[PDB]
Amino acid sequence: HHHHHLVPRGSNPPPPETSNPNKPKRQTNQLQYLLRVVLKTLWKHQFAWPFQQPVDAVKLNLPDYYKIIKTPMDMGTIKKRLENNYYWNAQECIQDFNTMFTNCYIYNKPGDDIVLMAEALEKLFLQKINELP
Ligand SMILES: CCN1C(=O)c2cccc3c(NS(=O)(=O)c4ccccc4)ccc1c23
Repeated sequence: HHHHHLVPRGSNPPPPETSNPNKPKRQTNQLQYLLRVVLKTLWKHQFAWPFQQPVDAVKLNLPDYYKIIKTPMDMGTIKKRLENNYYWNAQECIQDFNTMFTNCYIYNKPGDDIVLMAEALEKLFLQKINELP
């Protein structure tokens, strides 16, 4: 038989939502600090670029990524969410950050460049987090 299964093709899931009209939302002073200060200084770090958008498993040759990561999260998502006032409180935002890092530590091994980048960003996340309103 001449059906060799070269289609159908792989793909990336839909990225996380950055808007939801029926979700409860607020601006709080903690959440403004998260956008204005915390997110805007991890974002500038030179180890932040792999985290600035969702994992494109196809362009990046990580075809197991989404077999392994079932709750993906990334700083580009977190940034749009904040820009859209998507969170009800700071806990929800922070919990998105923990997820992004946790995912990184789950998919990869200690010593990997990407783990070094995440740890650097985490260490720093935590510092900026301590000085919250
Ligand atoms: C941060 C999310 N992420 C990974 O967990 C991961 C593992 C392996 C490669 C890459 C990756 N590929 S990359 O070419 O941009 C890159 C590879 C190694 C080190 C730094 C980036 C981007 C984002 C992630 C990974």
